[PDB]
Amino acid sequence: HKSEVAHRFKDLGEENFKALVLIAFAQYLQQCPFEDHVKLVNEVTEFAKTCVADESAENCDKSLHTLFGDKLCTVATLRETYGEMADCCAKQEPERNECFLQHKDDNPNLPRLVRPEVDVMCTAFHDNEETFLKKYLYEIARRHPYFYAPELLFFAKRYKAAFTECCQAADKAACLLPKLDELRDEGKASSAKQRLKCASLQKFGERAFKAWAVARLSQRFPKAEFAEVSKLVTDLTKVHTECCHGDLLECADDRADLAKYICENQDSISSKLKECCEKPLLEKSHCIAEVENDEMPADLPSLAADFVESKDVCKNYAEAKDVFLGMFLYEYARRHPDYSVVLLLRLAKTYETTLEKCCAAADPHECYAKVFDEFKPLVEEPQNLIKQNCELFEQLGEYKFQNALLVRYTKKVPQVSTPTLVEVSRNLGKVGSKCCKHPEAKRMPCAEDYLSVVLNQLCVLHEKTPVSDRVTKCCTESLVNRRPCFSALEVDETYVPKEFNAETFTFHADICTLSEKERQIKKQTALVELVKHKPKATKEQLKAVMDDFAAFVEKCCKADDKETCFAEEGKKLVAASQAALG
Ligand SMILES: CCCCCCCCCCCCCC(=O)O
Ligand SMILES: CCCCCCCCCCCCCC(=O)O
Ligand SMILES: CCCCCCCCCCCCCC(=O)O
Repeated sequence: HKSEVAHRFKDLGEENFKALVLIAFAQYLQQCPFEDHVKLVNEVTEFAKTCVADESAENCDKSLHTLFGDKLCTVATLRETYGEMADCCAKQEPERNECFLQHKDDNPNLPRLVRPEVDVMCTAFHDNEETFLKKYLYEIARRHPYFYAPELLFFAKRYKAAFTECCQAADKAACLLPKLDELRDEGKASSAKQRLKCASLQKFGERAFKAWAVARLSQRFPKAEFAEVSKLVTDLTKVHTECCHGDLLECADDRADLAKYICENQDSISSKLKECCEKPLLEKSHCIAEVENDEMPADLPSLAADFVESKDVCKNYAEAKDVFLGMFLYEYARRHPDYSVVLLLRLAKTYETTLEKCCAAADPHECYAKVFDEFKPLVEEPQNLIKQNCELFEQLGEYKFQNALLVRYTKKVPQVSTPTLVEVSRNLGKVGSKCCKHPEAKRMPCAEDYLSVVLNQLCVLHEKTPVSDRVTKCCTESLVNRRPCFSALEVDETYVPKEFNAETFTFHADICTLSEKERQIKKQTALVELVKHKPKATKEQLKAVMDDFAAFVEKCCKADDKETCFAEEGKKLVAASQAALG
């Protein structure tokens, strides 16, 4: 239309438009205070209303990109505050937009957002919901300048719903703090998952990216024909490519274009899209990305005929290797929503390797007649890890499961930092409690999804402060080999026990006072150090010290003198332990 502002304003609606403009400037003027942004928003919003009344009104025909940069260049202190960013303004439009993109600061130096008291939060929420939510919306977005704006908005609406429900409850903190934790974790995960898409594309290329998409969409839309899955994969890959480049309007337009093609082609795609396809422009593409897997056709044969038994396997393969392999991924994927995408990819690569070797062999048909047998152990490996970890988790609770893991991994990579070991072991543990809750059918997809985040966070930390080549090996390997790489780590026999540190195994009565969280953390911190000082300590020995420590803590927490107790019982416990371990 003549006016991009007016058209966006109309299908977004005033409220969404204003939130979106606020997020958009916050991510670029990360050092301007909230009031300045509220001022920008009001000005852009007034102007937008001008174009809605009259598409022909002044400057209404300019692109949003132009209007956005004009506004940015309008900021008084732009130069004093942002230096080089101000130079973008000297450029003509196409170049200016690309220049602004380059000068977002990724890790802006602001203090951490501290969670205030439930009482002070609810009071603020009550006293002025808008400023309360928009200011925190501003704070978050200036700290996460690459977080997709509409996804940040979808989160903010969930925070809104949390306060609404909890600030008028009964035990506010009881209701609210668990929701805030969930929101925070979820949001951290979505951010890491977004950066992971772009980096994986960069490091591993379009072909790998598309392979991944074939598998996933095939599971999602098993009724769609390969041709339609492959059209979707091509467009999906284009979308991510544009989005990783980082221009928000272009990302949003590409995302919206894909959703409406999908919505216009439901019958060729999935029977599940009705609800998503009736949602407004803003939530449509997001609804589709999360839609339940559709039911598979039911009368599906067996891959043997097309992929093993058929003469023409090598002919069909040679004629279009990636298409053939992609048809193979397709057919296996739609039959197996129960697998993780990465396993499907292992199978595809195994099938590929076999064909490479077999179509150049004396007798191809005999050569690959048994390729399906090679899939068995690949499949069975994650399935057995699930059963073993989930059984253990059913014996031990979550927390004693986290302890099991902590003893497990400290022995494998005892060089890793204690905090990193505690953190990662606690995270792996949640993955357990969560995914083990599902029936067998949804466990691997579950594990894959959350393992990608935990394992990515681990490699991110380790890449910034390397410590074990092995850890670094698993982190840099293909995303398909990553979890198996970590799984294949064993006990570090190279390791020289950490020398005894008295203070490390000293406790005070404040432990009786910490929250449940920080008490676990301090116990688990000590548990790691225990395994670090005595690495060859046995499972039976370890429990004996753990039961003593537990008793120790209970005793000195109940005593008419806690502190004195922690000190004297404390020396007893330690000496007794230093002896129990040979
Ligand atoms: C002029 C200020 C720029 C404001 C940018 C807000 C527009 C964002 C629209 C996002 C629409 C979502 C599309 C989608 O993800 O499917
Ligand atoms: C982690 C999900 C956050 C939403 C993604 C933000 C940017 C979207 C670009 C690609 C959108 C297509 C998503 C997909 O269906 O794979
Ligand atoms: C050599 C001194 C050993 C005593 C200090 C080690 C304490 C280990 C902490 C055990 C924590 C397990 C969790 C729990 O007790 O519930």
